[PDB]
Amino acid sequence: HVETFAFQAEIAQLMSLIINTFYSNKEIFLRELISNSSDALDKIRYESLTDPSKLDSGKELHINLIPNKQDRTLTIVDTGIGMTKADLINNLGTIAKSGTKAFMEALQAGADISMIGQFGVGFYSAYLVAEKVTVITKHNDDEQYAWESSAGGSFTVRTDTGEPMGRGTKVILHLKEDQTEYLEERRIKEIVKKHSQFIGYPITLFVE
Amino acid sequence: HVETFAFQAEIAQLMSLIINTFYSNKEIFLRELISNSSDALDKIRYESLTDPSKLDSGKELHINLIPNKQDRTLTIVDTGIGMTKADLINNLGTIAKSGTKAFMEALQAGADISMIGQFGVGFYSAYLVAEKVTVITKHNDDEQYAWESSAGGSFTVRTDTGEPMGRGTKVILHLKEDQTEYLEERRIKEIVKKHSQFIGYPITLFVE
Ligand SMILES: COC(=O)c1c(-c2ccno2)n[nH]c1C
Ligand SMILES: COC(=O)c1c(-c2ccno2)n[nH]c1C
Ligand SMILES: [Mg+2]
Ligand SMILES: [Mg+2]
Repeated sequence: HVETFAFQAEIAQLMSLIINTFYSNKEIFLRELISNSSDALDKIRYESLTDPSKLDSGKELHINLIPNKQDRTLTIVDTGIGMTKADLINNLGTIAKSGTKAFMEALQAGADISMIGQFGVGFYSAYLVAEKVTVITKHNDDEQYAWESSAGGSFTVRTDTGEPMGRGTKVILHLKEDQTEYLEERRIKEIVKKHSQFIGYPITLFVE
Repeated sequence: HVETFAFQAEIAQLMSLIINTFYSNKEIFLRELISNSSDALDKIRYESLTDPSKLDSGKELHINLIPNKQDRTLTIVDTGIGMTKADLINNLGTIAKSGTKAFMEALQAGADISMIGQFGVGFYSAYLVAEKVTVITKHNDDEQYAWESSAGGSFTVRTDTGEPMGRGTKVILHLKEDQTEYLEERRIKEIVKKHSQFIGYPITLFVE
């Protein structure tokens, strides 16, 4: 059964600015997501140093970029640390609140949207290119969840019955109609090269 | 009683390159250290969301830059999550090993030293400006430690009998003789402005 939650007003605010503002340099969504994955692989790797059994849900620490033209999706998968239900519903909301206010103040000082990751709310750049985002995630301590928002002030969470994923986070981008350049192999390659060349984990770009 | 440890060969290697290479843009040591603190405050803040008693060792999450001309030291203090003894001796060594190899490969491709933080070995940029580094640190789960290295292949760790610090990390830079510009108020201000303007925690610069 699906639970529907309201975003705190400040996150709603941020998701609308990202959606409504004219800002043509949308491609940074991809370095933000890949950074987010890089951060989650670091946390699982570190944890596993003092508790090797934390890697029983999978030994490989890696990033996969999967485009799907027929579904119009670009999916970013990592086998990072994952998100618990509390993360999805309470924790990330709390943190994103003060990063949003800083990111908000910064813009009314002449910062721009590409700097969104310095404020720990990188994830929301997904709304530059996606009309809907679905996040499948599995943490060691909790069940597998599906989270979802087309923005407009609310999100849902359900327990996920799909393919079990071991441990990590899949971020599925349902791309806006004018944004299908990010399904193209040479375009994704160009962005990873330009913005993500030094990520400490293999990034595999799947072909269609 | 003081325990002396050898750095793994790869870290020794990196500490010598940093020390021996001609590279005039030394001021980035400060953004790397302040980033490291920012990362440690984030981890304590997050932990405390699911366990408020983690903040009993101190509620304030903040960065202090303290210069001392008579001691020739610049100290960076945070009240972040801290380092356990295992961190100091085993854990950070393990992580710094593969970040060093990537940072090493990157340079023999025309990357430069300012990019050291993308490889998770930012901390070692301290050796651009300091002949000796001392790190006092307190984690919730362990005792207070003093760690220390003038490089040359070894470091020491002892339990620290000094002023108890609550929780966090003080990084004390014993500056090389030609590097005292970083004791000057207007110089530190210039670097924080230039490289660290958007840190999510108050950074207080102490005067002498
Ligand atoms: C994986 O998605 C996220 O990172 C996320 C966030 C988030 C990440 C950073 N700030 O918020 N909130 N809610 C979700 C599902
Ligand atoms: C606070 O000092 C450090 O961050 C550190 C490190 C370190 C940080 C990042 N890589 O290594 N190793 N050993 C020490 C004492
Ligand atoms: Mg919210
Ligand atoms: Mg070592």
